[PDB]
Amino acid sequence: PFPTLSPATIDAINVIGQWLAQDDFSGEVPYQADCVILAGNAVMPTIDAACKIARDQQIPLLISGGIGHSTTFLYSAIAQHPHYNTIRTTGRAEATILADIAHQFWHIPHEKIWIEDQSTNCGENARFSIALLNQAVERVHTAIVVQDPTMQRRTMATFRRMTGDNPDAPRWLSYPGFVPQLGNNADSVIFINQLQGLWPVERYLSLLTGELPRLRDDSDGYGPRGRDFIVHVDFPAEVIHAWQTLKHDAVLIEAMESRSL
Repeated sequence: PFPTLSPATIDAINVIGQWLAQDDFSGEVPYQADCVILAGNAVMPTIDAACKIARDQQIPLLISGGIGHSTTFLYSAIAQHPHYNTIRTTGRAEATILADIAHQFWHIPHEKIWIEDQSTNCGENARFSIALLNQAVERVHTAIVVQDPTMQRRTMATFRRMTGDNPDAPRWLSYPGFVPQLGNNADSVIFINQLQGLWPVERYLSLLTGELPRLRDDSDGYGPRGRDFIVHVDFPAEVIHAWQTLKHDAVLIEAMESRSL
């Protein structure tokens, strides 16, 4: 089992988790939109959040994802799901599989599901979703973007690199579905969110820690001073402290490097 961690380290992980999940830019604008965009991922609570909104608001659901890094995770996440195991996986694009959940299980009509099944990474999820939105029949002014909580911040900064946005009137709203939180229990670390289908802690920590150098606006990052894939990200001082706390935690490094991430 994944080892127990110091309270300081738990706190730090939770600070960075919160920041990656919670979009500051759009603050707390109500989630009333013209379309919901589900970026390809494997986190079933997130995927269900997208379907639930499109269902409840009776708006179009645009599902974006072809084949890339998260595809085989999605395949596994379907196969272990107590209801969605009936959906065929191997060899299909992400968005095709996710449309089966939307239609077969959430009863969203075909005419309300738009499938973008060719993107191979975050930049293409966003670029290709924008391309499809720009072809719109009924013009889209506001869209809710639903992504794995660890990659939410990157994804919103990718969309915003492409179109810009207005802080007084955000066109891109952010709803990963939940704010991931860890805690110690019985000689191990567990999620405190009472949700099925979450990453193994080791995988969540690999993702969470993989995002930070991408977000960091230096020559090695995805920002304007690096690859120029995303807008400049300003790191809060609390997040920097949290990231240093992780980098200095020997128990944590040992756990993360001796295991499957």
